[PDB]
Amino acid sequence: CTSCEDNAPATSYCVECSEPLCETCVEAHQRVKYTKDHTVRST
Amino acid sequence: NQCCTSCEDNAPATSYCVECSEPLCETCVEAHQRVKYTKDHTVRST
Ligand SMILES: [Zn+2]
Ligand SMILES: [Zn+2]
Ligand SMILES: [Zn+2]
Ligand SMILES: [Zn+2]
Repeated sequence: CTSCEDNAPATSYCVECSEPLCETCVEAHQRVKYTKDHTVRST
Repeated sequence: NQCCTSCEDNAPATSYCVECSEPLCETCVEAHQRVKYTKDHTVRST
């Protein structure tokens, strides 16, 4: 995950951002209005 | 005094974001920091 510095494994991928995300950053992605409608897929 | 209206938690706003022009609760502030689009927003404690 390169959206945080928790050195956490990416367990998801956002299509629009083309970014792997950890579970914490997925939850943040869903809470922020600009990103809440992004297509986030489990990896 | 104010609720955060950027989530449905009916949580107290402790901050405001200049770029969003929105009061934010602690959970929303933390989320703001973890999303690349909002990470550099000017979030000010109230
Ligand atoms: Zn992360
Ligand atoms: Zn995204
Ligand atoms: Zn909130
Ligand atoms: Zn903002």
